[PDB]
Amino acid sequence: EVRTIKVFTTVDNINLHTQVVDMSMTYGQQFGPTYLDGADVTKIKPHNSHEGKTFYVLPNDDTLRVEAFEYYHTTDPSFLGRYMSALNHTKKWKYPQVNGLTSIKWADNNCYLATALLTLQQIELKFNPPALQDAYYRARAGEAANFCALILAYCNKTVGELGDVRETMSYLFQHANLDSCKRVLNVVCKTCGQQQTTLKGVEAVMYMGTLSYEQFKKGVQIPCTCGKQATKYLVQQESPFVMMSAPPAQYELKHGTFTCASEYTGNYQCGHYKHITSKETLYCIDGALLTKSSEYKGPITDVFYKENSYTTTIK
Ligand SMILES: O=Cc1ccc(O)cc1
Ligand SMILES: [Cl-]
Ligand SMILES: [Cl-]
Ligand SMILES: [Cl-]
Ligand SMILES: [Cl-]
Ligand SMILES: [Cl-]
Ligand SMILES: [Cl-]
Ligand SMILES: [Cl-]
Ligand SMILES: [Cl-]
Ligand SMILES: [K+]
Ligand SMILES: [K+]
Ligand SMILES: [Zn+2]
Repeated sequence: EVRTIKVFTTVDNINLHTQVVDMSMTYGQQFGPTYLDGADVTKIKPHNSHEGKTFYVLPNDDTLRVEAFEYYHTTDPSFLGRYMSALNHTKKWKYPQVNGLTSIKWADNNCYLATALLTLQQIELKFNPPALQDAYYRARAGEAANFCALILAYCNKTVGELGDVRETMSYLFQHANLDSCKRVLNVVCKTCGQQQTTLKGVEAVMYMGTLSYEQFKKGVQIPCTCGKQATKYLVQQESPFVMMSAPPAQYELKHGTFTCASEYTGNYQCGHYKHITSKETLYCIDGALLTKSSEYKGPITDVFYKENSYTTTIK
């Protein structure tokens, strides 16, 4: 007897594709790699309980290729497997509301993700892939498992791998509309003179070398190709926020002078991130953990600042 059930395949979990599957063959024999809300059913034969459910598959016809690219903005053939493999884990994570923000209870070295997710909720940023727009909306309401799985997939990180917040923010910014952001810098060398540079997009909102936005406006010392020390300072800035990053160092965070910041304790390959947010006082969010203080000092590695338009007075 040949038995069949009706199921739906998908790449974006919105547009469904009707399939009648033979229950005597695995999903893999019929669709290739097949996933049920994260679980790999490629080697499973259809159950009766599967009738009417949706399965993710690879984009193995033109319709699915277009649906997949329009939704995810990637054509990495390995994305689906990485996304599903992460989602199996992030579905089991907990997403507490901490001081009104969606956080992540610690698991699987996910501190860098919690700090990034907390940061996102405090800066103005619109994602370009509908997949991130949709999942981020749900993350803000507290159901962040799909968003975290997507971030892991876009960043090419596996669950358990310790990521870097700055790197993660860079990936997130690459998938956001920052076309309006503009930065103008001046570099002054006593030997070589002045050199002005204009940066746009992601490069206009990220800096590596100093944590202080004020010091960046005043001027920072950097090597010149002639061997001497040159001074670089901020000429103009058009963006809704800036990110200042630096190798972890003892740094003093003052209430009201910044938006939020990343603290990193440990060494290059192994450590722990914490998040500091400046509200009515200074709150330190460490996954599900929350403490408060009037002053904060610790190994800070990223600081976020609000911005709209800045123009130097340095002549
Ligand atoms: O390219 C991303 C992608 C995501 C889910 C799929 O089912 C297939 C492709
Ligand atoms: Cl089976
Ligand atoms: Cl709350
Ligand atoms: Cl968005
Ligand atoms: Cl969730
Ligand atoms: Cl990383
Ligand atoms: Cl994008
Ligand atoms: Cl950009
Ligand atoms: Cl600020
Ligand atoms: K962009
Ligand atoms: K662009
Ligand atoms: Zn020089």
